[PDB]
Amino acid sequence: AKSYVAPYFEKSEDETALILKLLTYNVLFSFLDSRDLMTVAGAMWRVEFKQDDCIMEAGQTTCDKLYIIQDGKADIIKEGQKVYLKVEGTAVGELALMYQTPRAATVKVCTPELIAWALDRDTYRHLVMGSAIRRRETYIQFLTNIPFLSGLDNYEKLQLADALSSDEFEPGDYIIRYGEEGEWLYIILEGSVDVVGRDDDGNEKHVWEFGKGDHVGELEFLNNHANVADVVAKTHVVTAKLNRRHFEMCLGPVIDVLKRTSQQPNYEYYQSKL
Ligand SMILES: Nc1ncnc2c1ncn2[C@@H]1O[C@@H]2COP(=O)(O)O[C@H]2[C@H]1O
Ligand SMILES: O=c1[nH]cnc2c1ncn2[C@@H]1O[C@H](CO)[C@@H](O)[C@H]1O
Repeated sequence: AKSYVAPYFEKSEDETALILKLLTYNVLFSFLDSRDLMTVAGAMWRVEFKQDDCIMEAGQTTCDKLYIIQDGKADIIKEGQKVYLKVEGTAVGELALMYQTPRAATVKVCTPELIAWALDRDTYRHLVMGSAIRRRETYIQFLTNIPFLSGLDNYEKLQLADALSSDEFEPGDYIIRYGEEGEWLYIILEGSVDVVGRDDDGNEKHVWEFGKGDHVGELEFLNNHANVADVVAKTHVVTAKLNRRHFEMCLGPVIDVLKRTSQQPNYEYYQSKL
């Protein structure tokens, strides 16, 4: 991990800046610092495809690159059926580079053009991958039991795991602080928490108690406002958190469920804050 020298491929400073924006939202790069992000972007090169081009084909064994889509879209096709639609900013060909397997599916361009940014297997495995498989596999056992994640398919739960990181809190620790910017959605894996808002007069007000499998922090993501309450650990608590920049990338399919949840009777407090 230390002595690996990535290739550098010629590109303009505009292309590098465009790449960095992509790496910012795609979860494969969630935990890279500035320098490794700069080096990963140096190690990438632009490719182009036409409609119906197969960027890769199920069962192939030369698998020495993944791609990050800048523009256009691609179908993911297993056993002849389209199973998944890959859109701008997402990755294709990452599974074979992570698990050293043949391509799990055909990837076929379904827009007139597709522009994507390619990355070789060695630079990914060495600079990017890190503990992604250990991280995926530690979280997935929990994730399949989180109720609001039921609308994420299996591929999407493992993708969310690429962007999660965990924390331990002690009784009385502030996980979320009232009036500050919401930056993390927390999934509770062990313990209990209190939601503490304020009334009109500004007094502390107990709102709700949440536990294992619950989620907090997403209200400020949905409707772009300051934290409406504290969230305080009642017990020794353990959480996985998702950064705001990965919110839509990872939770797109259950966003409508989070909005439904925010109109339930236990968000009456939050309801009257507008
Ligand atoms: N269920 C799936 N959902 C979304 N994308 C998939 C799925 N299966 C395969 N793919 C994508 O298709 C790619 C085909 O090659 P890879 O297996 O290297 O990496 C794969 C993923 O990028
Ligand atoms: O009325 C509420 N009911 C239930 N949970 C709430 C309510 N208001 C806020 N939170 C929780 O506390 C976080 C900090 O603002 C919110 O993002 C939400 O998860």
